[PDB]
Amino acid sequence: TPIQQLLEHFLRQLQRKDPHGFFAFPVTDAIAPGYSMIIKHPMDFGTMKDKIVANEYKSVTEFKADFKLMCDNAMTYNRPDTVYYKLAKKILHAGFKMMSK
Repeated sequence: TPIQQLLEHFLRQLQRKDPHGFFAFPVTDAIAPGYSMIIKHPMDFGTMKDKIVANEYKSVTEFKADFKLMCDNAMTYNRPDTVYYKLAKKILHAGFKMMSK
């Protein structure tokens, strides 16, 4: 509870870097064939917002680990020439820069 307000601010800033909403909600296999076979631990902004409010993050370090999970997942499933991989890599770097001390 001393980080909940901080985490809410971090997640609104990071979601503003994905205006199309590519990482807004869980990926399904009907729209991304094989996802569930390739990605073992799915993550997305909706899920992270849920976990904030549910107090499931005990540190900023655990929140940053879920953001890196979401971007790493995207960089594995999508090829480097795709819009998805390019956005994931971009916001990964930008968002860790913002979260750092």
